[PDB]
Amino acid sequence: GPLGSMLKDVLTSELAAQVRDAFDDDRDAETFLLRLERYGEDLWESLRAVYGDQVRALPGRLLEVMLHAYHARPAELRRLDEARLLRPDWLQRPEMVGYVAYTDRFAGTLKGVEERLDYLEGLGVKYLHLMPLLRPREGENDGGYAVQDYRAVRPDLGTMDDLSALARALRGRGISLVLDLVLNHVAREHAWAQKARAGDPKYRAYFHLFPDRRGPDAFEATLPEIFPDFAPGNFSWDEEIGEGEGGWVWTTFNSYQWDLNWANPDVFLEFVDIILYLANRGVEVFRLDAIAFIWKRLGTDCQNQPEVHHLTRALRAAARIVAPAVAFKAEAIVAPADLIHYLGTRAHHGKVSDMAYHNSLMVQLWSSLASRNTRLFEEALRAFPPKPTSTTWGLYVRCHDDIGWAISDEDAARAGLNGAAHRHFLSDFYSGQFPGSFARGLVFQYNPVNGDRRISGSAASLAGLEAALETGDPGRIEDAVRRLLLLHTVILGFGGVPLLYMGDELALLNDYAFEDVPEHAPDNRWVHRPQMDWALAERVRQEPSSPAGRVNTGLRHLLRVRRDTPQLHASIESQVLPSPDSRALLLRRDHPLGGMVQVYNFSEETVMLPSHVLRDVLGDHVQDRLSGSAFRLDRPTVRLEGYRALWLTAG
Amino acid sequence: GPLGSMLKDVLTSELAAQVRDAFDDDRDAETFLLRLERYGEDLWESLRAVYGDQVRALPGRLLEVMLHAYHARPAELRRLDEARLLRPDWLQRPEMVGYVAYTDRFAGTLKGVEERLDYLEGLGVKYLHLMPLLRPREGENDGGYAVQDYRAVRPDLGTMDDLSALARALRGRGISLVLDLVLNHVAREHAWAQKARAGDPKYRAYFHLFPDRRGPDAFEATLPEIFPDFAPGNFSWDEEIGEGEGGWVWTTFNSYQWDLNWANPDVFLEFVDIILYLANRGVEVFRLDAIAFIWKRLGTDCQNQPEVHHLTRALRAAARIVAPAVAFKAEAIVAPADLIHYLGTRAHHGKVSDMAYHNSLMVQLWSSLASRNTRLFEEALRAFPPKPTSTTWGLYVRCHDDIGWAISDEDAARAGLNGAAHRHFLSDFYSGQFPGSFARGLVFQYNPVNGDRRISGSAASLAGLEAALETGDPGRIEDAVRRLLLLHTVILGFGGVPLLYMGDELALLNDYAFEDVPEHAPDNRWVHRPQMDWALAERVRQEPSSPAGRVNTGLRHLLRVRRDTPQLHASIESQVLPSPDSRALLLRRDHPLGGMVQVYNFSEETVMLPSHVLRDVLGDHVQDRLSGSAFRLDRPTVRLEGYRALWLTAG
Ligand SMILES: OC[C@H]1O[C@@](O)(CO)[C@@H](O[C@H]2O[C@H](CO)[C@@H](O)[C@H](O)[C@H]2O)[C@@H]1O
Ligand SMILES: OC[C@H]1O[C@@](O)(CO)[C@@H](O[C@H]2O[C@H](CO)[C@@H](O)[C@H](O)[C@H]2O)[C@@H]1O
Repeated sequence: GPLGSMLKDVLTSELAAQVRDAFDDDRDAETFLLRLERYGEDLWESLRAVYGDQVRALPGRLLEVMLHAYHARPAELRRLDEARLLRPDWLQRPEMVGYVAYTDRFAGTLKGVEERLDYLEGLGVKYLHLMPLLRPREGENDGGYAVQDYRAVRPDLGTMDDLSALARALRGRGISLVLDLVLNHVAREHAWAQKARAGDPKYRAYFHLFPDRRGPDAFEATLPEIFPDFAPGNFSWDEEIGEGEGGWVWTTFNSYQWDLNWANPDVFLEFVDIILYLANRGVEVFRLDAIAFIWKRLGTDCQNQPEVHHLTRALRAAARIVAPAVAFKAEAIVAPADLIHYLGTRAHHGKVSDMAYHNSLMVQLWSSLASRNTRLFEEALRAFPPKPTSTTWGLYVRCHDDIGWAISDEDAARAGLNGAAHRHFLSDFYSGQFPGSFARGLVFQYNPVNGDRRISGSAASLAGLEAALETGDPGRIEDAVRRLLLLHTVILGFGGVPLLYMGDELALLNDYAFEDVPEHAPDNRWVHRPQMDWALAERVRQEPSSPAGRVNTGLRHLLRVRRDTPQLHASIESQVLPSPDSRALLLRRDHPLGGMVQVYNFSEETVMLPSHVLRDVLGDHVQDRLSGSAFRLDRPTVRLEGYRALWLTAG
Repeated sequence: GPLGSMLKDVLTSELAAQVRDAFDDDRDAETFLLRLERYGEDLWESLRAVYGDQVRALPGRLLEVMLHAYHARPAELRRLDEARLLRPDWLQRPEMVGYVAYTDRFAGTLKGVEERLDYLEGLGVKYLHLMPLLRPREGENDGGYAVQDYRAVRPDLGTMDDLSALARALRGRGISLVLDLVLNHVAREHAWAQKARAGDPKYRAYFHLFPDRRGPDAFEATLPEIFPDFAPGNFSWDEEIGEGEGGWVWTTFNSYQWDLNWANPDVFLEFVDIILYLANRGVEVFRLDAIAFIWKRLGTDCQNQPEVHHLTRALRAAARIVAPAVAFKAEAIVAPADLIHYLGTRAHHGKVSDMAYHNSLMVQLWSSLASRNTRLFEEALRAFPPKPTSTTWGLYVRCHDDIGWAISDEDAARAGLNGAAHRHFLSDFYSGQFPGSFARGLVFQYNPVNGDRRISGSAASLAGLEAALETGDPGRIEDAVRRLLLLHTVILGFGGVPLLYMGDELALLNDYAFEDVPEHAPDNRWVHRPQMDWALAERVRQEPSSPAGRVNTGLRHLLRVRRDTPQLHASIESQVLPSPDSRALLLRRDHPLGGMVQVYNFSEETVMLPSHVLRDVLGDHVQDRLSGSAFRLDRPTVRLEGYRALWLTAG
């Protein structure tokens, strides 16, 4: 009513006054204010939902950080901001293609990356995700995920000026730089944590600290264990915490990764500042690492609490008021219905993030390759609510992490499977324990208490090439190559930005030499984080008939077809077309110029697919975009040899 | 290759040079240039597709017009431009609601409109389409569609400054001004046509002129007749054309409406200038009148030629490089597959328009109300390809025009009907010739050659209220009120901006006094273009139980529910859910927070709908957004009384 109204009035005019006072140039003030009007309600309501009445003390400090970032934003990045506002579906274009790499493994240093831009460009890459490259702690550092200083580049990669000069050279090729925002935890060596241990109460309040086992024991009753092999539980003992003998600190991941206290608005402020600082160095997309973990609540698994989406929305709104070019990409492993909350709900609240990993597509790809059965695939896809049309999936076959078999009991039961049995089969199969498995993966984080296993291994070793090369059997080598190409066809055709993992285009195998690096030995994820093989890159260019060569040639052809296929616009979602044959997966994409049906054989066997399931959708005459040829769907069957993919449209 | 490349290089740099030379302020030059980069390819490629090599001589003249419009654009409309770029889905929000009115009929003058803004705002209107208000020819002028001067307001409505002050007052209420761009033809009294008749060859070349019957006869062989009753055929004889005895001029519509020659790029230039001039007066959306007609080609019906979409795309691109707030709305009556080309194709060419009338929804609403059968409705909807998700339908129950029964033989045959028979039934039914019809419409443009009929009449008279009031039968009055509300429920729920026709909220009946105005008498469309009844508006506010009052109260309730229903976001399209009962129409809308099924009974009879068709989609427990109550879909049937609507979501 009036009392509440009047207070809100005073606040608005205080916000307006601080913005106008900050700009000598009135167009800038007007621009800032329009952005604040567009995103203000998402920013403040989200902040009040997490921080309650405290928020009222927040605007001056937060607007201070944003106003300065705005003044500090280079003219060329202001122009990028306008360009992105003019093309809001930029991530959704079929020409978009991503590439994911550790700087040091790909090209040694940031400047070395600049020397490989013709390689990325020759692949049609337009989105480059470099793995965490901020200064990490010395020694073991979870491959850069234990960050010591967010304002410096790891010194052996270069400097913040190299990062900025790299991003400028990327833009000159139409490539977007994409980096991790490691916002859930910092290295125990970060100055925040050093000061908490020295006793500074401002910085003790950045962490979740406990004098004894009571708090920790009470949380642990409902918490899972993420890295049982590295650091049991979710709390670590540290001698230097407090005045006396130490204390317990929350450490979800490694002991040297201290979870940040997101109930403290100072932490929110620090990360606004980090985001805007990195955006002004040229970062265009932020992958929100471990985003699900940022809110703790007693009695829950401390993942996916509602505050996570409020904080994410506020962080984004603050960022884009300053730098509208910036997009956010959530990585959260959660049930489909919940995953959609990381993107947006197309309701009275604003968008939460621009992209999210489609982890369930990745899991089903490997699951169906192992089982030769696509019914679980169909049911896992069918469980998703639709995303907002303006958001975009990131699709992948592999990445820097092990694979967890995130398959729901509910989807599995709809496909006539027991979930637990199927999940157990997938780890037996991909660790190579199941007889006749083609896969060569390593068990990661076996958990004795519950029997949970994840799998490490590169795409080529999981898909059969490492085993096929050992045998020297030409039929095994052929099938491994075809599986690798089928995997990459699905992520290229599914709708979303396909995120090629460095070297998958060369079919790189497990790197068992990680055991010989003490910093890596305990963590077998490093098996699928190889050095780039540039000699191999040159050999496949000159000799395309080898198995690496055929994966390379094949992937490059698929990339060219993807970019010329308008039906792949990511505003449209693939829908399951129920298959009459359990070896095949049929996906339909409706599009203004005519539908597409993508057809995939997940078996080494020749499937004679009954034609009517396709004819009913596309009519009697179709073209396959992938081979260029025709099919007549008036014949009774369509012949799909092992691992065949088709992208059919009418004609 | 190189020769072609080098020429394109020189052109680009000449375009860049002219833009930089034009701005003293470098941010403005950079902004202009970014927009030119974003839309240039759509602008020039579309122009070359229509005008070929001529286009090469075009940029300087076209950039001249755009550069000046950009300098002339008021700061507040530049801010509107930025606001719209920040909220690109602004037309798609469930809170959007449109209202369509003749200025003089609604409030007398432009300044009179400003006096009724509380009325529009109390309705939640956010989009105001005023009917053609540019200076028309004196006398009969097709209700403003015979424009004499695009740069002046009809003097009895006010001036261009009043139009601008009106638009500013609209923005202050969050209302977008929407006007017709009458781009296909001008009044024979327009200075262009006066000069063509005086002999100026520049202006003769703005029209399609013929010395004798040879050209006209050759075109007529494949042309339909739009207004057989007003002006036969598509050509008129004019004495003053040429030096000798006159000549033939192309006149699709009235004899006094001369079709513009869009094969002349000077005409394209004139309309860029008109659009940007009107955008700088505050116009936000342009309805492209008669857009289908703008390209003539011998041997075709001269509607919907490919050049129409190229010209429309170029016109839009030129407009939004200057004024990104501006959106275009196509009105074309064509097969579904073709209608989608007025919007966009989500391929390598840019968007053609932001909105298009969904004329087939309007036709099916009336068709099913007459037949009590929804199978044709289902099949007509099912024939549409999907629109680009970033475009928006405009939905309506009635408008300023008669109704043509645009029902395809193909949809009709899929519903078990003969198209020609059904179309003949609809004109018998709505002219009130069919025994027991509740409708009181008038035949418009009966065509003796082929028997084509269209229908004039206001919503309330077509839906039965005029006949019900004559009888004084309370059951007939009840049914007419319920039909009116059901009609408006469907357009409010369908997805898109509902375009309320002035006075439909008061249930205005046919105005038979049009026969007493000589300018109107021959054109019975004026029967459904009444004066606003402000006395009635005041009575229903104070006495809501009358039939007008119940339509009013009912519509206002539906408007409030629409705006609080996130599932109505126009990025999502309604899909047919096949109905087991031919009296009912079921539409499904998938949405991130959970699906909706809208259920409509198109019969006066009580339908006991089998529950499983709904339970299968939403589960056992639902809420109806329209009445607030619950249903249990585990019971065997759901009871729908006559004309019941439900908007069900899970719960
Ligand atoms: O533990 C969460 C699983 O899901 C993640 O994607 C993030 O939540 C993976 O964690 C991420 O974070 C950890 C800690 O920084 C790092 O080891 C992973 O590489 C990173 O992706 C984690 O496996
Ligand atoms: O003749 C075309 C039918 O479709 C239209 O929507 C436009 O093409 C209607 O025409 C429009 O234009 C004529 C001529 O200006 C005018 O009489 C209509 O009111 C207008 O909507 C036409 O009936």
